[PDB]
Amino acid sequence: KVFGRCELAAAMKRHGLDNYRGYSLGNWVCAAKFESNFNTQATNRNTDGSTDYGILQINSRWWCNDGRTPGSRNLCNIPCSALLSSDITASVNCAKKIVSDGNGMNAWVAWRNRCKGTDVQAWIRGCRL
Ligand SMILES: [Cl-]
Ligand code: NA
Repeated sequence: KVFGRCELAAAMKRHGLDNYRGYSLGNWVCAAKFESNFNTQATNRNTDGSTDYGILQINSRWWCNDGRTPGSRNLCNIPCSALLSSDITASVNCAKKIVSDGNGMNAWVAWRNRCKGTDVQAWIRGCRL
């Protein structure tokens, strides 16, 4: 599923992301835009053999199992395919775990390089929230 900007905002708000660990809604929408272009089906393979999955590009090295990343962990306890679903519940739940692990949203490279320090509120502006 390819979300609209406001549609995803509303979805993330419903799932408890707005102000989660101090990060306003705009930060999550911004990260999703640059990580996956709002496409729940986005996959990208990394040099190390791991793959990033879904709307927030969560990595199979630590967070989910895809049966092809040797010596990896599954800290979200889910198959990585579950992060590609049109329902973002699994991705949200797992992202909450990642952002709590000490490094905040810095775990998302696109957030650090393209959202952090920017007017992220602009990503939810005009939405009925
Ligand atoms: Cl933080
Ligand atoms: Na894994």
